[PDB]
Amino acid sequence: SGFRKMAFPSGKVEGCMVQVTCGTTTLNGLWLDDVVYCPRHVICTSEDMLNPNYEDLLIRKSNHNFLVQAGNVQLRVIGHSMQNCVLKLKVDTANPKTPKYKFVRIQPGQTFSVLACYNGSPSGVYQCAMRPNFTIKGSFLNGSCGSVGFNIDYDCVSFCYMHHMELPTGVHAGTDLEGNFYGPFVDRQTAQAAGTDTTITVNVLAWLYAAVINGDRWFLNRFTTTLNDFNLVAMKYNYEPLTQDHVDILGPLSAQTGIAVLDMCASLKELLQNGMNGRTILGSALLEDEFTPFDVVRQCSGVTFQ
Amino acid sequence: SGFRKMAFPSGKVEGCMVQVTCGTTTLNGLWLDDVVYCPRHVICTSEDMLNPNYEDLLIRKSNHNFLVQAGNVQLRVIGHSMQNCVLKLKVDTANPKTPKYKFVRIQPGQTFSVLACYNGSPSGVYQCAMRPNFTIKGSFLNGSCGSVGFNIDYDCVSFCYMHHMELPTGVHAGTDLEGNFYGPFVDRQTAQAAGTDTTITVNVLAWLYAAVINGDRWFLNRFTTTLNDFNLVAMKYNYEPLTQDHVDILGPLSAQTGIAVLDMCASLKELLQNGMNGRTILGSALLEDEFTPFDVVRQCSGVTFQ
Ligand SMILES: *[C@H](O)[C@H](C[C@@H]1CCNC1=O)NC(=O)[C@H](Cc1ccccc1)NC(=O)[C@@H](NC(=O)OCc1ccccc1)[C@@H](C)OC(C)(C)C
Ligand SMILES: *[C@H](O)[C@H](C[C@@H]1CCNC1=O)NC(=O)[C@H](Cc1ccccc1)NC(=O)[C@@H](NC(=O)OCc1ccccc1)[C@@H](C)OC(C)(C)C
Repeated sequence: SGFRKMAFPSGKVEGCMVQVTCGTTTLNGLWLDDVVYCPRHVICTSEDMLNPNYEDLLIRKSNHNFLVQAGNVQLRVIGHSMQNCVLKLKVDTANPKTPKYKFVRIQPGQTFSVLACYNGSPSGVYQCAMRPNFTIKGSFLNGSCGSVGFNIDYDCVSFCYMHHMELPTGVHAGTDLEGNFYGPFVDRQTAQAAGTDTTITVNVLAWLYAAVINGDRWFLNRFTTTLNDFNLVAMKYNYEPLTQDHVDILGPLSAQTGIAVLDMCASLKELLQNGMNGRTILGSALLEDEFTPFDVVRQCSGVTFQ
Repeated sequence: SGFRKMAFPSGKVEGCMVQVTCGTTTLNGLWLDDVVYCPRHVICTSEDMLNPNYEDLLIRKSNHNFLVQAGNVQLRVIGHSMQNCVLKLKVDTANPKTPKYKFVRIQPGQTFSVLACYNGSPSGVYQCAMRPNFTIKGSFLNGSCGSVGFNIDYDCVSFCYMHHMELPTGVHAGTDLEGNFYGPFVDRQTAQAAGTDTTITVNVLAWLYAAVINGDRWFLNRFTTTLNDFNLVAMKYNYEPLTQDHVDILGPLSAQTGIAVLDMCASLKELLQNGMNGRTILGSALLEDEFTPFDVVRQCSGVTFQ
């Protein structure tokens, strides 16, 4: 037993991280088959970033201006192209460590593991969630751009995130691996509004089922509620509206535990209206929303990969 | 910026995980050079575990009774031996994926990454701390025994923990890689007292420096205190006594931030006497103690490995 914020094993992704240098800028790239993917702002100077014309800036660059280093190994760049906000550098060597992979665009409220990297070398791994406002709350220093987020299905790595920027707040923004930003953000250094975030209600309920499964329980009340009634409480507290689809998704956890979803919402309702009284749940004094229902099923099922 | 509970990249350890089967019992082993390490209770039946005589039970076993499977690959066992609470199975093939490694016995309050595994296959990775009472608070289901904890120094993996058991509480106990339990625990299924845990004061202070570095600050007060005065407050609140050694260890963080350690203790004192008023620090409503001072320096330094 026990319940932890758990990241996927990162070995399959470590084998794909490379270093990309263009002039003065060095960041991380993702090497799959004979293509290296990286943020297109690798071609910007410190001045270019306030208002870059990426097409015009890219035209000044040739294949030999992109230095791609894999460990100490040295890739020859033989073509380059921009796709949305990512550059694709064609190299003359296919990555022998390429895992079975896919590119996916995840939905807000979903989770994924981040392999934070500097100079092409992995530094650490952590889990998080795509916020309803399409930011993530990560740990990214200077040089971390091009670090990727991902999920693993047994053998197959689904890449879903590439890091591009930090906002004047400490939250982070980036793209899918086709280069389309999550959310309204653009890759220039100008003020950018994330907008109101909300709490992922279906994830909080899944965590409450995780808590019940691990013996923590004081919160299980006595009450029940309705979907429309609970949703009134959700809006007062900036929670995402709970749908029937969310109820169906929680159907494995409701049946393993024997607790109806709307009963659990009545518990959550009282949590939101009364606080925690200085108690804790699964070792937290806050309501946790970065575990999906599938994260919980996985966690207490022992699903492995590789 | 940002600050996250971050695990080491696990690729070097993934390459060492194997499956060990003895009769009915299957668990994980750690394959380094031509030796596989695993918990010795792999030789126990469900009945043996209430009161095992490990020497007598081991005598009934021969090399061919240990089935070691590496992925699908098949290792020949050519010797076996007990060292404290671990078995060492000599195999006829050295692991080609063996990293530079060391076996270390960590101190309470230190941290390490756990690669949780089932049937020899990695499932997830998370960070934690050796509690002052020599337990860990992990996520371990049936079959997870033999999963290992570790730290990485650039190239070198320092293995420090192997999982053996859960206690009737949801906390976890295990050994170093020489088979000596952390804490007073034994490998039999009988009631076992963990004893009072305490909070790792030097780790909480490091986290408060992490918070200050990341803009979170409302807690920085006005007061100062003395080492003896603060230590009076530590005991009332089950905190480990702060030593001068702890003060010296916090010397990088005090100088980066410009805040004297005893000033930070005065802040922590007021936190302990007044609560959080429903505020949060680095996204937590509790005082976090599973980051070491070096975890913080690393985290906001961008140190990489491999
Ligand atoms: C790449 O390695 C690096 C990682 C970030 C640095 C620290 N944490 C990170 O995640 N990213 C950057 O430096 C990018 C570079 C860039 C982006 C777009 C075009 C050209 C170059 N920039 C940022 O992360 C800035 N974020 C940003 O521009 O947000 C919009 C903005 C900027 C300025 C004022 C208002 C709004 C970061 C470094 O700047 C802030 C947001 C102040 C942290
Ligand atoms: C190995 O894969 C497995 C992992 C644990 C199962 C669930 N979470 C885990 O971490 N471990 C075990 O099953 C070991 C097996 C064993 C241990 C010693 C000798 C022989 C076999 N046992 C345990 O984890 C038990 N813990 C335990 O015995 O603690 C002492 C005790 C036992 C009974 C009553 C009082 C005290 C677990 C499974 O049992 C409890 C503690 C009730 C959770």
